[PDB]
Amino acid sequence: NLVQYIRKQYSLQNINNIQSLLSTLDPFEKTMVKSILHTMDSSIIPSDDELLQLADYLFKVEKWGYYEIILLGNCVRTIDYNSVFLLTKEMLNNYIYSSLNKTNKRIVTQLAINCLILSIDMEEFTNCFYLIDEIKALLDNELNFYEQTVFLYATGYFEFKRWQSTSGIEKMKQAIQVLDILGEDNLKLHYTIHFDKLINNK
Amino acid sequence: NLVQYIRKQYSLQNINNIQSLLSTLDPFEKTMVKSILHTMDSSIIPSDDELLQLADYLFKVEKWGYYEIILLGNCVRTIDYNSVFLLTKEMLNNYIYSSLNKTNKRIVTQLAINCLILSIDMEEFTNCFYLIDEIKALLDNELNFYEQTVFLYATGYFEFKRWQSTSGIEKMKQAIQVLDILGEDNLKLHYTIHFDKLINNK
Repeated sequence: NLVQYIRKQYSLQNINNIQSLLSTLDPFEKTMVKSILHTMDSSIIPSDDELLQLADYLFKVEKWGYYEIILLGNCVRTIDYNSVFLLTKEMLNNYIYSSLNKTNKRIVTQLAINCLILSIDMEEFTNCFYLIDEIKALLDNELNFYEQTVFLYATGYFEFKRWQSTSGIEKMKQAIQVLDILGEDNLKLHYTIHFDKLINNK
Repeated sequence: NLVQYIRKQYSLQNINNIQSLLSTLDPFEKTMVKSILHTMDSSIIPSDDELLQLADYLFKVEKWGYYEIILLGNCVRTIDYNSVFLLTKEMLNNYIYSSLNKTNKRIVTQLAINCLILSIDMEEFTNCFYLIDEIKALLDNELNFYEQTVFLYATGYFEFKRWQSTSGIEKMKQAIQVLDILGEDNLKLHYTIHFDKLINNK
């Protein structure tokens, strides 16, 4: 109920089914939804005013809980990048977590990695350096192998787009191999095509 | 405080430091501690009476929370196997979890896998078949890559000890490769030596 019907229908790729929830929610959950459909139907756009309002809310949030983290993470590619990076930078320093429930640590790590991928896309390499050290501390002495695999690919992506280095190639191919070994075919194929485009477009 | 000083001192291998807590606790946390030191000092043995009392408590536990799961998991190799398997079988069917906090799902999965490794050790192959299907359901449509890697090695271990099959060899070597790729050197080396003994002793 929380966000289950979100990703449940995202599994089936039924656009018109949670598009049905434009008319329950709040305005922030309404924009979080709209930016998700921007990935499905590339013309369902949350325009700036509803994005600037959620971004302003997150800017004055003092403590980041599950509510704020899921809201930001779902709109990392619709809120303007300059705000997303600052909000990510603030979420990293103010997310609520103790040692029983580390669920907030996971999705914060997944968010920081997704923002790192976006930072590589925008060629914000100074911001990539910051996020790389923040993610390594989130992963260190933890057993978050999924985030470690995505972070390894993102590290190779950063090293490739910046230098076309052989080392960045190997990191990306090693992360794909982890997904291959663990039977994660859908993730492996999406990361393979992303890798194919990188080398086959230069 | 909960179990931090347990694994914190376990990182430093300081035996005499949480051995200091035999004289805070309850009798169940006292036996959970004692069986942990049985891995360090192989003569610090929790004798049967304190093990049968915790095992009896877990047998009548109606709902398995973080308390019961951590108690069983730390004594899977000191409580008699016949009880450990039945308790694992009951924990799988009665562990408390909802969709925000899936921490109980993780350590239940890690427990079931550790009991699977012990079941392979005891040549309880009928019990291995049961645990394999239970772990696959716990992992399915989840992103628990660490448990997936350990479960893959355990699957290859089961297939090797039962048939010395080439397929079991590959699964174990692939799980070691995941640990190698993700920089998990300590886990990779422990799993490598375990793998070395399997093939170099037949």
